Amino acid sequence: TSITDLYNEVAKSDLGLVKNPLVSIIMTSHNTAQFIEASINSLLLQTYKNIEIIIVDDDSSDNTFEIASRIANTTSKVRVFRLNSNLGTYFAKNTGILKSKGDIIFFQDSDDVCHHERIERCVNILLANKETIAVRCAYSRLAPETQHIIKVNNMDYRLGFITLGMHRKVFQEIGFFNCTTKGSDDEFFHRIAKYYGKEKIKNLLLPLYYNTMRENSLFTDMVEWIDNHNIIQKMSDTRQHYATLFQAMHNETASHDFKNLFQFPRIYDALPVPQEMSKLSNPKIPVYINICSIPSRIAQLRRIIGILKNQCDHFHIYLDGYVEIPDFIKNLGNKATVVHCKDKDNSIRDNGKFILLEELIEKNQDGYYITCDDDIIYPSDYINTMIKKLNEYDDKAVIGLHGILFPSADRLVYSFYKPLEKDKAVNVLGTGTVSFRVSLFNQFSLSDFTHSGMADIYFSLLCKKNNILQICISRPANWLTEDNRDSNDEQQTQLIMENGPWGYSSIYPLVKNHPKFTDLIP
Ligand SMILES: O=c1ccn([C@@H]2O[C@H](COP(=O)(O)OP(=O)(O)O)[C@@H](O)[C@H]2O)c(=O)[nH]1
Ligand SMILES: O=c1ccn([C@@H]2O[C@H](COP(=O)(O)OP(=O)(O)O)[C@@H](O)[C@H]2O)c(=O)[nH]1
Ligand SMILES: [Mn+2]
Ligand SMILES: [Mn+2]
Ligand code: NA
Ligand code: NA
Ligand code: NA
Repeated sequence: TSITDLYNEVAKSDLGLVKNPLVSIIMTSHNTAQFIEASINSLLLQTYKNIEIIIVDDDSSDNTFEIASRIANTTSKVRVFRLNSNLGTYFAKNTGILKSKGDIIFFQDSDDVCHHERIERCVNILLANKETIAVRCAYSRLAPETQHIIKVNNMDYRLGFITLGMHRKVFQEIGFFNCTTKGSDDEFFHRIAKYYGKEKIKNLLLPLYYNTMRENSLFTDMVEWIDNHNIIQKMSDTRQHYATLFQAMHNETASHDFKNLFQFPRIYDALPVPQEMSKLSNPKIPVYINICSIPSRIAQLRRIIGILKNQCDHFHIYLDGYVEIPDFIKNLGNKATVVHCKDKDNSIRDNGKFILLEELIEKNQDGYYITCDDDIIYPSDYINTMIKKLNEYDDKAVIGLHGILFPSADRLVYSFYKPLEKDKAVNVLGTGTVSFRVSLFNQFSLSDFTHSGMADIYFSLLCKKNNILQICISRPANWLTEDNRDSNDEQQTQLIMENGPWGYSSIYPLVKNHPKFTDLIP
């Protein structure tokens, strides 16, 4: 049995052909450069014309993202994004959902292809009854050399989870995919069934999706080969433990609670799983995000709070000159400490990013201390990637994106929105992009930041006087981006020149004395 027999099966059936909302197909990729163009091509060939194709590359080390970026330049139907650390297909999926604009959401993996009528037929079945919330069709495993069918538990094709399509409102009503490495398509399907009722999912029993069979893929811990055209598929022990867990959770949790249990972005495991099942950063100390904001940027601050609010344990928000506290701030509740300054005479401006740091050190409380600015668009993977990078240096250094190397025309600037191919030590980090572990510092007085408006310089001096390196970390182009939206260096100079030495002369002693720091310099 071959892919041709599957196509013959579809051509004998009129299911879904008699009838246009925008459909978003979400694709994730991890080191699939050999396959991804054929995958995308099968989607561009859909008979259903009103599509967009959303690609999220999960930090591939091959040139997968180069290829996807090229294709996006050949057609406006394809939009591509890259995560700056490996977080797993469900994190990448959820990121793609946030980027998507369609009213109806389908999926396709970057190593597969599908039938040119998959979206048309599934959409028409989905929309046949207004009570239907989702649809799915059948898949087959295909040997990529011969395109012969690999039967799964004695069936040429069977209903799957990758073939699900559903109304966009599902994610706002029941939350997002659980951010594991595997098994969460099964959980999400059962979450839909639990919340909406299993009859509100329609099955289209046609072989319209073709799963490539390849070594070391996610599902191969389930596979027993019987012969060249037959496998048995059975949950592994860790997969079964996860299923037993989420099945109990579905029975123990009110269905209107799913939305809160499975928020996205996130940094902590929603369900307890072993390390093989999660790539989340799962910090073992709290995460503290600190931000200052002026009222001209209230629209930017809304977007920032919305993307960051579930990437931390607690906000410190210094509102400088806002008249009233925005609803999106008050809705944080006691998750935020809001300092509201009304008199510009009392304002400390950007020094407000470091109010909490003094409090934590005074209380001997540790944490990941994050400083942000209200004119930057932060990505969904931001905090997970930053903590992973701190951990890569055993939390011994400060990291950031916006970096400056001194010897003002001779300064080298590593703008946070431009690419950087490897980590590099620098002299000053922009404090809208900094992350570090609090307990690097055993004493700190914010009053030492005498003048406002120069927090990057003062923070750099705090690092230098404590023999702490500042690392400008690698990232793709536009991982972060600016949204300034239309919103006298005499003290800086005096402070810079009075606090020599700079350049590589302040860096090289630190770099030379620790084997994990050696590649940070030419
Ligand atoms: O860390 C990872 C591993 C996999 N994938 C993607 O997740 C999808 C499903 O993985 P796979 O093809 O291995 O699944 P299987 O064929 O085993 O069901 C594919 O687009 C993979 O490239 C990903 O984004 N991140
Ligand atoms: O009077 C001011 C000026 C700036 N800021 C905040 O300080 C940070 C840095 O401001 P800006 O983006 O203007 O600095 P730049 O990026 O130009 O160095 C931002 O979060 C601003 O909201 C503030 O609270 N008060
Ligand atoms: Mn696959
Ligand atoms: Mn700025
Ligand atoms: Na590779
Ligand atoms: Na199941
Ligand atoms: Na983890």
